Formats: sequence, C-alpha cells, structure tokens
Amino acid sequence: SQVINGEMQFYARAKLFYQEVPATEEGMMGNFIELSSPDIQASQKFLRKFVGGPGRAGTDCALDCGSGIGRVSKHVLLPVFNSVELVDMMESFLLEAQNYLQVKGDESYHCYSLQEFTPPFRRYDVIWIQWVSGHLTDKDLLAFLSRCRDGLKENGIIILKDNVAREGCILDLSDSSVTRDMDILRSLIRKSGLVVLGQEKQDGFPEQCIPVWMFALH
Amino acid sequence: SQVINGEMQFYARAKLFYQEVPATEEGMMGNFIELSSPDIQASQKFLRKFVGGPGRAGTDCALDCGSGIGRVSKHVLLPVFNSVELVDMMESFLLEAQNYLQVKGDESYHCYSLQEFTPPFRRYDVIWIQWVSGHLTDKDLLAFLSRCRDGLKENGIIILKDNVAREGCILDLSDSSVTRDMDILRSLIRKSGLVVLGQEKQDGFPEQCIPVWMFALH
Ligand SMILES: C[S@@+](CC[C@H](N)C(=O)[O-])C[C@H]1O[C@@H](n2cnc3c(N)ncnc32)[C@H](O)[C@@H]1O
Ligand SMILES: C[S@@+](CC[C@H](N)C(=O)[O-])C[C@H]1O[C@@H](n2cnc3c(N)ncnc32)[C@H](O)[C@@H]1O
Repeated sequence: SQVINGEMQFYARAKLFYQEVPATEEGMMGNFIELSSPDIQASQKFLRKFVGGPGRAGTDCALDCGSGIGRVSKHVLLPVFNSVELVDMMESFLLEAQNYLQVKGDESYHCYSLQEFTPPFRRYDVIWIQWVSGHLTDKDLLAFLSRCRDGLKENGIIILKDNVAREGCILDLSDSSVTRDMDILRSLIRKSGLVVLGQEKQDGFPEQCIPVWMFALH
Repeated sequence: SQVINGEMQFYARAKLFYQEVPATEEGMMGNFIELSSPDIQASQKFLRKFVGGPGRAGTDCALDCGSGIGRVSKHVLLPVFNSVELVDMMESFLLEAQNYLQVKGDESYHCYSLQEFTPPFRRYDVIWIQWVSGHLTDKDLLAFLSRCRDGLKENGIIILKDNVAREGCILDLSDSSVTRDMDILRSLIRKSGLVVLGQEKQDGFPEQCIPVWMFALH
C-alpha cells in the first residue's frame, strides 16, 4: 500500500487552484453547471426527511462548510433555516456570497480552512458539508467531523454530500482533492464518533459521472 | 489500488521546488551533504566494473541526466570520460555547472525536462541517471529509459542510481517525487526494453535512510 506525504503542499495547491476559479455558480460546479438543478432538488428532498418534529433537527441555524459563494445556502438552507452561516477558506467567495445571496452586509461569514475550524459549540441544527471533504486529508477530515459533532444543537445533524468512488480512492493533484470510496469514508465517519442516520444516492446524473452520495449523520 | 491523476501539476510543482534549491552540492544532496563522499566512492567502484575491455563500455562520452550543477560529472564521470554532457530542466543549475566544473564556457549543457528529452543517437558509452527517476511518472520513466537505450554507443550502459523503497511506493507532494519499490522499478526497466547487467546496494549510509541502489542496464 502506497504512502502519500506533503500535507502542506497538498493544502497550498488547493488555494492556488481556487484563486483562479470564478466566484460564480459555474465555478462552484466545475464543468457540471447543468447538474446544479438536480443536485439541489435531491438535497432539498433528502434534508426534509431529517428536519421537523420530535427528535428531528430544528430549523433555526445551519452551517454551510466549504460554502463557496453559497450555492447550497441559496437553494437549500436559506429557504429552511432562520439563519445560515458560511465557512470557506476563500475570502473571494465569501465577499461574492454577499451579492449572490443578496444580503445587506452589516459574522455569518467565516473565513477559515476547515482543518483549522471549530464550528461554534452547539450552535447548529444542520451542518452541510458538500463537495469539500475531498479537499481534507483523512486525518484532518476525521478531526473536523468530530468537531462538527460538538457544533450540533440537540437532535442536530450533519449532512455530508460528496463524490464516492466505486472501489479504490482517486487522488487528483490538479485541485489537490481525493475521491474516497465507500469503505474509507464510512471508516472515517465511524472513527469521528458519528453514526449514519440515513443515506441516499444522487439520481439524475449522467452514467459517466462518479457516484454522488448524501449521508445524514449525528 | 489508488489512482493518481494530475501529471501537469506533478511536474509544475517540481519546478517550483527546484526554483528555491541552492545551486550548491548541499542543495543537490538535500539534508544529506555528509553522504556525498560515500555516494561518490561507491559510484566510482560500481562504474569501473562495467567499463574497459572487450564487450564493456567505452570511455569517450557520458551523459549526466538530472545533472544539477554536475556533482556526479565532477567526481565520477569527468575523471573517466573524454567528454561529459549534462541534461537538467533547470537553467540555473546548468549555468552554475560552468563554475562548479571549472570550464571555459565557449553544447555539453542540455536544458530539457527528461520526459521531453531524446538522448542523441548512439552518442554515449555511459548514461548516468541519479536521484531524478523519482521525478518522472511511471509512464514517462519507461519511455525515457527506452530512449536512453538508443542513445547508447555499442556496448554502452545506463547507470541508474536511486532510492528504492522496502515494499510499497512513497509519493512526496512537496518535491513531486516518488520513491518506487524494487518490484515497480524492475517492471519499468523490463518494459523499457532494458536488461539488468548488475546491481549493488549503497553501503556506508545511516540505517534510518531509505535504501539506495545502483543498476547497470543495457
Ligand atoms: C467544489 S467547490 C464546492 C462549493 C459548495 N460546497 C457547492 O456545493 O456549491 C469547493 C469549495 O471548498 C472550498 N475549500 C476547499 N478546500 C478547503 C479547505 N480546506 N477549507 C475550507 N474551504 C475549502 C473552496 O474554496 C470552494 O469554495
Ligand atoms: C536531487 S537533485 C540530484 C542532482 C544530481 N543527479 C546529483 O546526484 O547530484 C535532482 C535534479 O533533477 C532535476 N530534475 C528534476 N525533475 C526533472 C525532470 N523532470 N527533468 C529534468 N531534470 C529534472 C533537478 O533540477 C535537479 O537538478
């Protein structure tokens, strides 16, 4: 089994990559902007199943991790939650989030790398982690997921939505990302102290695309 | 088994790394300048076994691949060969090679990345490839070794000297290098169309250090 070292360069390259990504919906999606509508439709449906009623997540506060300009906040979180906070390492995306989300400007915008971020203690009903876990190493993802657990209000949930490789991991040096497989991802979730409440595979995506999964964790 | 993509970024990072490496012997060795003397002593001994006499390599021309400033050219090749040529992607190291090798200046200095280099046809008695194969991907190393084969004069040899992992490969993102193991390296050599004439393990190195091997190929 292969050993990969150079964490500092792994993170430094993701910053150089996102420095040239446009602060637009198309830049957030990559080469798959036509996939934003079915991505959003599936998230809204999956989310609703775990919110409202006794023992389910509340609707006061949500956290959008690796938010970018706030694509998930706009179409998924802001319609459901009274207040939504955004966390992203890129100041550029957080500034554009102000125009993209059409807010007065003007606290809800956190500029931190997730591996250096502690979600405020018991603040959130829902913590959303979409298309960003792949940018964290196995060690940093495990520690971040355990910290997200303490950021949860009573009956709060973490929603992890990402690419899940068929079998075997895929490392991409261009954007410094890892496409984990189901075995590796479930291990990290279990080790962080989280349990899977539910899971759904993203439908409506072309057969060529790597499978996309949704997990409800607590 | 893991899939690694992003060749362009893999090569782009090695250039950024060598841009900050000093054009000195200490910079060529890394954090192991005290290891240059036993490295040189072992190379001189290994080389002599495959040069001179019927059916062995001649002594007219040698090529130093990933030469740097010409550490191997200075202490190994220039005492044996009538003329020695250097190939390195870094112009900085090739310019310093002029002062380091104490030459008039002032054709013998080739500024090319090995994966974009074709050793001149049947020009060399010996082609030296030391502490650079790790910077080539498996595909580019295989193709380069097959091209080195055509750069060889009759009875010429390729001397490959590098770090060989115990079992399993080690990828280092900081300098964009791979420490191949014996199984992977021997496969690439066989696939390039080369056969092993001889092999020796580098002695006199601390127990902590990754094993260093020498191969005589043709
Ligand atoms: C593919 S975009 C996804 C944006 C958003 N989650 C969506 O679904 O539209 C990845 C985002 O993660 C952010 N990011 C990448 N690595 C990060 C890290 N280690 N810490 C924080 N943010 C990071 C990037 O700045 C970018 O906004
Ligand atoms: C560790 S230094 C070794 C220098 C020399 N072989 C020695 O033993 O002193 C690695 C050298 O390979 C060069 N190099 C790295 N990747 C290269 C590539 N793809 N093509 C050509 N030269 C490369 C660097 O510029 C540097 O001079």
